[PDB]
Amino acid sequence: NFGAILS
Amino acid sequence: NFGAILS
Amino acid sequence: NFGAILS
Amino acid sequence: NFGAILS
Amino acid sequence: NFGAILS
Amino acid sequence: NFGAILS
Amino acid sequence: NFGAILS
Amino acid sequence: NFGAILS
Repeated sequence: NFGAILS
Repeated sequence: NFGAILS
Repeated sequence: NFGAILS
Repeated sequence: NFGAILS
Repeated sequence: NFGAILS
Repeated sequence: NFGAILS
Repeated sequence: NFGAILS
Repeated sequence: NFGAILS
């Protein structure tokens, strides 16, 4: 389970 | 704005 | 299960 | 605005 | 379940 | 408005 | 506004 | 459960 958010 | 979810 | 949103 | 879902 | 909402 | 639901 | 829900 | 909200 891996989550990544770029902004 | 870029979002990515891996599972 | 992979989800990606670009904006 | 571009969205893509892979499963 | 995958759900996405963009305004 | 853009709305999408996958299940 | 960007909203996303995964489950 | 994965949930994300961006304004």
